Amino acid sequence: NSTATLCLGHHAVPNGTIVKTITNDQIEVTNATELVQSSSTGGICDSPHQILDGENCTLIDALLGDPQCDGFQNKKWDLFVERSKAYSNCYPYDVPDYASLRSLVASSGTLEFNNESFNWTGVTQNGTSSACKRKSNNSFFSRLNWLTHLKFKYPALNVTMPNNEKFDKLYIWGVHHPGTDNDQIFLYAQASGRITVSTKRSQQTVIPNIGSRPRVRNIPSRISIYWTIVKPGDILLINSTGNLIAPRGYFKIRSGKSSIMRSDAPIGKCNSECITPNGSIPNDKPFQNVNRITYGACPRYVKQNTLKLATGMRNVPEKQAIAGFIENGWEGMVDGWYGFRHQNSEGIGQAADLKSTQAAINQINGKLNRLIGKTNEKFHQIEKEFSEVEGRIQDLEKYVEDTKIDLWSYNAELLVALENQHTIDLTDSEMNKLFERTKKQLRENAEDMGNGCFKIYHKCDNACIGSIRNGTYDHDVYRDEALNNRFQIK
Amino acid sequence: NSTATLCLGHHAVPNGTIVKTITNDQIEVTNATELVQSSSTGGICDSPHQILDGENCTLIDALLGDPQCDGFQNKKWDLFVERSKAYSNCYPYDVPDYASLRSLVASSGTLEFNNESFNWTGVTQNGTSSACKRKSNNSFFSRLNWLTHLKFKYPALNVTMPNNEKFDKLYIWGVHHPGTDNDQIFLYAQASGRITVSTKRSQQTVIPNIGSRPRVRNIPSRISIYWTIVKPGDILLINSTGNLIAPRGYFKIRSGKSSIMRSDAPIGKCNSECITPNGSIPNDKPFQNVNRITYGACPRYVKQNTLKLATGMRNVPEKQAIAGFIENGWEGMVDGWYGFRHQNSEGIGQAADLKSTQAAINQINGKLNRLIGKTNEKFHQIEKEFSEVEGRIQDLEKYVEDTKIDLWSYNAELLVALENQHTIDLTDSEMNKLFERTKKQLRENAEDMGNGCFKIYHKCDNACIGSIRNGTYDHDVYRDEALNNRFQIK
Amino acid sequence: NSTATLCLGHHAVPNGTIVKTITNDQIEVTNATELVQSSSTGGICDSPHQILDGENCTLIDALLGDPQCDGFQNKKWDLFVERSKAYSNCYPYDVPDYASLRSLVASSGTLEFNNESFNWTGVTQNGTSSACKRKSNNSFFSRLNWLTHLKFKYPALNVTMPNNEKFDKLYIWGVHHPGTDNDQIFLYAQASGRITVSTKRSQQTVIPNIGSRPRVRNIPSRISIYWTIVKPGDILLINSTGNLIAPRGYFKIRSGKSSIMRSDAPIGKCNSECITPNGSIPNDKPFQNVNRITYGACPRYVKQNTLKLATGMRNVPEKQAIAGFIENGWEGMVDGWYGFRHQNSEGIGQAADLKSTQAAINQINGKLNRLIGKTNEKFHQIEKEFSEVEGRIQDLEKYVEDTKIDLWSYNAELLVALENQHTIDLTDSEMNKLFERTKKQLRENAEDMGNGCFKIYHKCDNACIGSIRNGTYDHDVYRDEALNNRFQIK
Ligand SMILES: *[C@@H]1O[C@H](CO)[C@@H](O[C@@H]2O[C@H](CO)[C@@H](O[C@H]3O[C@H](CO)[C@@H](O)[C@H](O)[C@@H]3O)[C@H](O)[C@H]2NC(C)=O)[C@H](O)[C@H]1NC(C)=O
Ligand SMILES: *[C@@H]1O[C@H](CO)[C@@H](O[C@@H]2O[C@H](CO)[C@@H](O[C@H]3O[C@H](CO)[C@@H](O)[C@H](O)[C@@H]3O)[C@H](O)[C@H]2NC(C)=O)[C@H](O)[C@H]1NC(C)=O
Ligand SMILES: *[C@@H]1O[C@H](CO)[C@@H](O[C@@H]2O[C@H](CO)[C@@H](O[C@H]3O[C@H](CO)[C@@H](O)[C@H](O)[C@@H]3O)[C@H](O)[C@H]2NC(C)=O)[C@H](O)[C@H]1NC(C)=O
Ligand SMILES: *[C@@H]1O[C@H](CO)[C@@H](O[C@@H]2O[C@H](CO)[C@@H](O)[C@H](O)[C@H]2NC(C)=O)[C@H](O)[C@H]1NC(C)=O
Ligand SMILES: *[C@@H]1O[C@H](CO)[C@@H](O[C@@H]2O[C@H](CO)[C@@H](O)[C@H](O)[C@H]2NC(C)=O)[C@H](O)[C@H]1NC(C)=O
Ligand SMILES: *[C@@H]1O[C@H](CO)[C@@H](O[C@@H]2O[C@H](CO)[C@@H](O)[C@H](O)[C@H]2NC(C)=O)[C@H](O)[C@H]1NC(C)=O
Ligand SMILES: CC(=O)N[C@H]1[C@H]([C@H](O)[C@H](O)CO)O[C@@](O)(C(=O)O)C[C@@H]1O
Ligand SMILES: CC(=O)N[C@H]1[C@H]([C@H](O)[C@H](O)CO)O[C@@](O)(C(=O)O)C[C@@H]1O
Ligand SMILES: CC(=O)N[C@H]1[C@H]([C@H](O)[C@H](O)CO)O[C@@](O)(C(=O)O)C[C@@H]1O
Ligand SMILES: *[C@@H]1O[C@H](CO)[C@@H](O)[C@H](O)[C@H]1NC(C)=O
Ligand SMILES: *[C@@H]1O[C@H](CO)[C@@H](O)[C@H](O)[C@H]1NC(C)=O
Ligand SMILES: *[C@@H]1O[C@H](CO)[C@@H](O)[C@H](O)[C@H]1NC(C)=O
Ligand SMILES: *[C@@H]1O[C@H](CO)[C@@H](O)[C@H](O)[C@H]1NC(C)=O
Ligand SMILES: *[C@@H]1O[C@H](CO)[C@@H](O)[C@H](O)[C@H]1NC(C)=O
Ligand SMILES: *[C@@H]1O[C@H](CO)[C@@H](O)[C@H](O)[C@H]1NC(C)=O
Ligand SMILES: *[C@@H]1O[C@H](CO)[C@@H](O)[C@H](O)[C@H]1NC(C)=O
Ligand SMILES: *[C@@H]1O[C@H](CO)[C@@H](O)[C@H](O)[C@H]1NC(C)=O
Ligand SMILES: *[C@@H]1O[C@H](CO)[C@@H](O)[C@H](O)[C@H]1NC(C)=O
Ligand SMILES: *[C@@H]1O[C@H](CO)[C@@H](O)[C@H](O)[C@H]1NC(C)=O
Ligand SMILES: *[C@@H]1O[C@H](CO)[C@@H](O)[C@H](O)[C@H]1NC(C)=O
Ligand SMILES: *[C@@H]1O[C@H](CO)[C@@H](O)[C@H](O)[C@H]1NC(C)=O
Ligand SMILES: *[C@@H]1O[C@H](CO)[C@@H](O)[C@H](O)[C@H]1NC(C)=O
Ligand SMILES: *[C@@H]1O[C@H](CO)[C@@H](O)[C@H](O)[C@H]1NC(C)=O
Ligand SMILES: *[C@@H]1O[C@H](CO)[C@@H](O)[C@H](O)[C@H]1NC(C)=O
Ligand SMILES: *[C@H]1O[C@H](CO)[C@@H](O)[C@H](O)[C@H]1NC(C)=O
Ligand SMILES: *[C@H]1O[C@H](CO)[C@@H](O)[C@H](O)[C@H]1NC(C)=O
Ligand SMILES: *[C@H]1O[C@H](CO)[C@@H](O)[C@H](O)[C@H]1NC(C)=O
Repeated sequence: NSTATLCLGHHAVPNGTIVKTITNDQIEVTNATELVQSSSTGGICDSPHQILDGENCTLIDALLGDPQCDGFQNKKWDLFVERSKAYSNCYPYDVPDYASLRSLVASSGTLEFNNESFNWTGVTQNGTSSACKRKSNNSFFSRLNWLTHLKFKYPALNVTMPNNEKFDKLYIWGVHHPGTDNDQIFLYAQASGRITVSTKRSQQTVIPNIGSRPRVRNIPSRISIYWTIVKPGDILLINSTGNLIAPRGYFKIRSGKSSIMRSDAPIGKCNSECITPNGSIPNDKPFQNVNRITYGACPRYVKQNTLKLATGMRNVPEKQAIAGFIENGWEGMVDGWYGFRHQNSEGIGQAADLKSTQAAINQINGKLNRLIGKTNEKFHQIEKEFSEVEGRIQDLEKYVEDTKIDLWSYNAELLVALENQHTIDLTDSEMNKLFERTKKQLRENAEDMGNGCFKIYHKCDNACIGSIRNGTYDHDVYRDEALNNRFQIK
Repeated sequence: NSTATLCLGHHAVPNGTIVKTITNDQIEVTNATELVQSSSTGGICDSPHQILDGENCTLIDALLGDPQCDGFQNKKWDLFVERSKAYSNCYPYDVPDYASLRSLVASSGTLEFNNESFNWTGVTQNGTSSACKRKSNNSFFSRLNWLTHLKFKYPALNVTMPNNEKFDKLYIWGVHHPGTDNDQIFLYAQASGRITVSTKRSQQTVIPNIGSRPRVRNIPSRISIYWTIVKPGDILLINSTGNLIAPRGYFKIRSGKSSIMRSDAPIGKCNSECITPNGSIPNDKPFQNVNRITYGACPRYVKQNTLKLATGMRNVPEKQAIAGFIENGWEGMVDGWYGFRHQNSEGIGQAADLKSTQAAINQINGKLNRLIGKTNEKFHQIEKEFSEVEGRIQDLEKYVEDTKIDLWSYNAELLVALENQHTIDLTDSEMNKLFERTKKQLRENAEDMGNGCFKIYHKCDNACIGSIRNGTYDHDVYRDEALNNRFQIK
Repeated sequence: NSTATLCLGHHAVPNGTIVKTITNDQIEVTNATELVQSSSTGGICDSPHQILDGENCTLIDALLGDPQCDGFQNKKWDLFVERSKAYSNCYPYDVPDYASLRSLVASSGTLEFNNESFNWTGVTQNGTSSACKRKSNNSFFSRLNWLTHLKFKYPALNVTMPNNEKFDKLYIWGVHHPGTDNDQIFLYAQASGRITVSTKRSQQTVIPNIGSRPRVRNIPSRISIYWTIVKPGDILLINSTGNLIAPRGYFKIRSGKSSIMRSDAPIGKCNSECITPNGSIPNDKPFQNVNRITYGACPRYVKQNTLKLATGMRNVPEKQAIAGFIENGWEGMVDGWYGFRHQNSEGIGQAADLKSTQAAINQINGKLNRLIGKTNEKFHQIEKEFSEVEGRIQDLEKYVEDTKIDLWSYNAELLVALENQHTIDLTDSEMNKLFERTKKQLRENAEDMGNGCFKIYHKCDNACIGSIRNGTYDHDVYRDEALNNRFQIK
């Protein structure tokens, strides 16, 4: 009696969460949020990127014009999606440096094709095959022109096509490798010889090679596919005596943000910025462990499957006389993070301190604002999965990606530890600041009891306590009473 | 009266600057410095690196010996500068893997060439062309030897050149692809056949291919360029029946720090360690946003166009009775960063505290010393801009560089935030330390007024105040007076 | 007299060590530990990885079956070690893209070979050479079959081998380039023609090229080596009229963690997880400066040759009346890190504080636990040293590795500075916490003397001092005595 107690404290919750800081591998805090995205819907959203589902067609099949890919003519995409079920159903072919032609067409993002009138005087055009049926008739790749002899003559071709446009032209062409010498004569009326396709700045010479390969869709022959880009002011020149699978025109070649992805995920009617082979994923979080292959505004790939960011202070159980924050949280404090408990003539009371609570909350919201909803866009990259063994180039592609992921995984680990340490520090600091400013108000009218509470040595009723909480307490009013109570022989 | 006031404080400035810390996206400090270099002079300084301006010549034109490049013979460089205006003016040629030959010669850093006496018995040497004029006469690449028939015979060449030196030899040679069968016979007196250039450890076979290409400087033929490196103790062997553009000797191949850069920046008479395509840039700062392409001791390329490093404390306006540092800076404090203000019998005074001021300044200068003027040198790297579409290899080169820049940009962002937080912390700490040590000196002779000031409960004249500032105040001298004043019923 | 002194302090050592923090380039602490591994034993331990020492054989020589490599047949490895002394001693050969075949076999980790019965009707099998002696007889590569004419006929080969297995088959084969037209006829009875090796998904055509190369072990001819991987359900088809160096079967191709390393280090009977070309190195430390080439659970390569992690507090000399921690350490404090010194009626004493000491030690041990003995495994990577000049691909391989090392070296530098700052902070904090809690116990019975000591204003014998140290001091017992002593006119 003749005194009061005023304790400073902070909240605690019954269901806290464990995070990592620089000081502690495990510390329980009142709340945290997940920074690694680990699930996908399992579908690729068809918005807001332009998606082209290849269905049974690879990009290269759609480029050459396999009959089952006729519906793709002239289409564009942000992301071309190639399915594992895709298969070729025309004349058997290969592309030396297939991966590069696939990449450059994918990045260009368009199959726009402009027909041109090549002068094929002296040969038969439009060769077809039972291996490439279009609406039940023998046919061929839509964008290619199989030239054969005319009246058992195949005169030497020396054919030109100038580029008088303001843009580049991509030409796709081929060399036919017949199964037998019989086929060579039947088709071209003479022995095979080289093909040379040239411009002012480039030349490619290819040798047709007669011979049986293992039959594919019953065909032992092959076509090998080549490409040439022709600049404005340059000229395509084609020089051949046979075996030429000629271009019917050129593809536009564009630059932009298009790419290609291998995925079996279904395409859905929905909207998501970040695409992975597993499906679209939300991009609120800064990191993700779903797939290293991404397109769009995506979280960065890391190895961790969880990284928890503290969003509240240390969670400290309440010890079973009122008491302050020293080794003690207040589970009953539910309208603030920090506050006051008092005992005086009028009872025992609690009040939240708004300023300290808001100071902590604002700083935590600040770091969430830097980390949440801030992903950056990436588009065409490098391949990261491989179906064939290749050696040196693939070794480098894999090492580049491994290197990158380990460096990001490190950054993520350090960032979360540093941020969590800072959160513990800033929330501890708001408690300490509140205690110190209360101490300063009280001057010589109170003593520190060592448990986060002051013994106030004068009668201090509810309004008096309120004056301390509100920062309007006038210590001079009570000093005489308090000094007498403090410094009395007992 | 019978008392004095002593306030602890810190300076403030009218023109502060905004920086970023871990706690605050924006906090005003008294001063900061820029860590991202964003401008260039626009010229490449000719010192201290040895610069070779290619003018109208590419490195490869200078290597082969295009007549307009004769002035480059045998020159060395640290940095070869290739101009966008550069053009070839000799026989039209291509180099399979041009980029690699360009790179290896660039990195070697020398065009030193040693003539050798090949045994070309039975052929005519020194073929020339109107397409390659030297001083108005028909000529040819200086370092190459166009062999043609002698008396309508071209006997099979089987020619040797041993390397009996202690160093490697770089041989440059070529294959002529004539426009027509008429030219083939006119030049070599027989049908074309393969060329084989070999050593004990390597072999290259190349097939001349007759045919018209689009005319370049009125020439429908082409030369294709190849290279062979011959080790000490090995032997070059050249085997041909025509179409051989022979070497006249070898290039020295060196190892060191040389490179090549594409730039149109003028070369100036000045001295700068760091070269970019935009010109030389100062290298005081740790980061730069001028160009990802660099040579020499250069700041690291980042995406940010500014990163401000705090070089002073938080800048806090002065509130409109003297008062201390609590929510309050002192704009009138101009000879120190921290200090004392007092009110006593003799007036109101101010003095700077040297120790605390110097402690902060020394620590800030320390971090400037780690960050300023400490760039590291890089020399030949990878190419980072491309004039042609290529696919896989280029995709990887671009991804490697993008990856690197994003990781450095992250490091830069975190470093500056961490350093700035530390600067705010260390400057706040010097203020708090000064307050605490003053508190300790005063013992029971003063009370904390809560605004960064002490109420000293005894007469404390100028010399008394000085004794506190100087750390020589003897509290026992005044304790009796002070205790009487403090603990008095009023 | 009628008073006592109680000082709070921390230990100091005569032999401290210099570390780097964020605040200080150099600060002496009581102890530190090295985080960069800089030495090796100089031997490669034969455990726990399966080591295969190539001795005089390269992997490719062991693959083809050079007689000196017969002992390697069918062996497996985790790490194949190639020696600089290794040399070929059979028919001279080259491998276009040698580096890739070396890499893919190295990564597969097995030389397991299954013989198959090819139908070589109409030719002579098992050609041998004096250039490839096996037990003093003319012989040839064990895994290859040199086919020559039979009765001066070499009928066109068109030979099949289906893959009816559940795994992939690696075929190694070759093309013989004879020195002269005489050898061509002597061996194959007709002019040279192309070789085509194909599957349903691939084709390779190679042209034998007759001509003398510089003699190697007295042989001017060459064999060029090729490879083909055949999938389950696919078929190998070989088509040739001569010059075929045929496969005798296939290699198993596996996937796993195998690699290859160039080293001259001796192999020892010992156990070490981390292998470098310099020898095995311990992997307790997180970083190493021994070699960028590593295999196994290894520290990460950095440029620094030392990084010292503080494992104790700031080391502060003792100043030459007892005194506390303010600018002063206690070299005589050897059974604790923090403690108490007192002066009372019964003498001058010292005692360690266990709690504070253990708190610091536990946190330091925690960070050691994150950093020590926690390396991660890497296996087959990219090559990092090169014996030949190559240009573009090598430039990229080198730049990737340089980039990686600089980023890790940065991470290491920042990590150690941050950790050391945290250690200084946490150890400083334990001292400050101990002082503050002692202050709180003492209430109004003591004053802070400003040197880390309290003047206790009552008789405080050994048991009284112990009660303070033990946290059981009851300030109310002594308050009357203390207040009288404190507030007395003198
Ligand atoms: C070189 O050898 C090849 C493999 O032995 C061979 O290919 C095979 O040819 C046979 C016979 O033409 C094909 O068998 C087909 O036989 C009947 C004929 O009416 C067809 O109706 C069937 O569809 C049946 O498949 C094989 O399919 C074929 N095998 C492979 C792997 O392609 C070549 O013919 C040989 N080349 C030469 C020039 O002789
Ligand atoms: C294959 O076709 C080529 C393109 O049509 C052709 O090249 C062209 O040849 C003509 C005629 O020689 C050149 O025209 C030149 O005509 C007069 C002749 O006196 C010259 O004075 C002029 O300079 C004029 O240019 C073209 O310049 C040339 N076109 C190109 C694109 O190179 C080849 O000649 C043909 N090849 C064969 C073997 O017939
Ligand atoms: C093309 O030129 C080559 C280099 O001059 C040449 O190779 C050289 O051939 C000679 C003679 O055969 C070899 O000399 C050998 O002479 C005696 C003959 O009994 C041997 O016992 C010795 O071992 C001695 O070496 C050279 O070794 C050889 N030089 C090289 C560098 O390989 C070719 O023969 C020529 N090719 C043609 C088709 O003529
Ligand atoms: C490229 O075109 C030229 C010109 O048409 C071809 O040259 C003719 O080839 C025929 C058939 O081999 C010869 O009989 C003529 O004598 C050639 N004409 C001229 C004007 O030289 C040439 O063969 C073609 N080249 C290729 C590789 O197909
Ligand atoms: C490499 O040089 C050898 C030796 O000079 C050439 O071989 C001669 O070639 C001529 C012309 O074709 C033949 O008539 C001779 O019979 C060959 N001589 C010998 C000793 O074999 C060979 O042709 C050259 N090779 C190449 C690819 O040019
Ligand atoms: C691949 O094998 C086929 C079939 O055996 C070869 O074709 C024969 O080649 C001979 C010799 O040149 C000719 O006389 C026959 O007329 C061909 N037979 C048939 C059925 O066409 C062919 O030459 C081989 N190809 C290669 C590149 O070696
Ligand atoms: C362009 C052309 O001639 N196409 C014809 C081919 C080829 O002559 C041979 O297949 C070449 O080997 O033969 C067919 O029987 C076929 O297989 O469909 C009919 C087709 O019209
Ligand atoms: C080495 C040689 O023979 N050079 C001569 C060439 C070539 O014979 C043809 O250009 C080959 O196509 O012809 C010229 O008229 C020329 O164009 O300058 C004269 C020159 O001396
Ligand atoms: C497969 C074969 O025929 N091997 C024979 C070779 C070759 O005929 C020529 O070396 C080819 O140039 O010649 C030998 O004298 C030799 O050099 O060892 C004997 C050997 O049995
Ligand atoms: C925990 O923190 C997150 C992020 O600020 C917030 O959205 C959520 O409401 C909080 N949860 C609780 C139970 O307070
Ligand atoms: C793709 O091919 C499969 C298998 O032939 C067929 O059943 C399916 O209808 C095809 N899909 C499309 C879209 O053409
Ligand atoms: C096609 O090329 C031939 C060359 O043999 C030429 O003579 C003819 O005029 C060209 N045809 C047309 C329609 O221009
Ligand atoms: C995504 O697909 C990859 C590759 O197939 C797989 O490893 C991973 O488990 C998948 N992740 C999720 C969340 O579906
Ligand atoms: C605000 O201050 C006044 C001072 O008279 C005090 O009585 C009142 O209770 C305070 N309000 C609160 C909500 O604490
Ligand atoms: C601000 O800081 C920089 C770096 O220390 C210093 O060079 C400059 O003089 C300072 N400017 C002012 C106005 O104090
Ligand atoms: C480069 O070529 C241009 C265009 O022909 C010419 O005007 C200029 O003088 C040349 N410069 C040099 C240095 O030869
Ligand atoms: C040049 O080579 C021929 C080979 O046909 C040789 O006979 C002659 O001696 C050589 N000439 C000289 C000058 O050594
Ligand atoms: C430097 O040149 C690059 C590439 O042309 C350009 O993007 C950039 O704006 C330039 N920077 C400056 C400061 O001139
Ligand atoms: C230094 O200390 C003495 C103590 O007598 C004091 O009087 C003097 O004013 C002090 N000097 C300064 C510059 O404060
Ligand atoms: C120093 O620290 C290391 C790592 O904790 C420890 O192993 C060693 O015993 C310590 N050395 C001394 C002299 O205390
Ligand atoms: C390797 O070759 C050298 C040199 O001929 C020989 O002395 C040594 O015994 C060989 N070693 C083995 C293991 O065969
Ligand atoms: C080998 O191939 C020939 C083709 O000429 C074939 O006729 C023969 O039956 C085959 N031999 C065996 C043993 O199967
Ligand atoms: C390891 O070997 C490398 C490469 O030869 C050498 O540079 C380095 O000094 C070696 N390090 C040690 C500790 O032996
Ligand atoms: C523990 O506390 C008791 C309190 O009576 C004290 O007397 C004793 O000396 C303390 N023990 C130590 C080791 O300080
Ligand atoms: C094929 O070419 C012929 C010329 O022989 C042309 O009339 C026809 O329209 C072409 N068919 C196409 C492009 O589908
Ligand atoms: C060209 O070669 C001839 C030999 O026919 C020689 O005499 C002359 O000096 C050479 N000219 C050069 C290298 O400029
Ligand atoms: C070589 O082939 C013959 C068939 O001519 C066979 O009998 C013999 O066993 C073979 N020798 C080997 C595989 O060592």
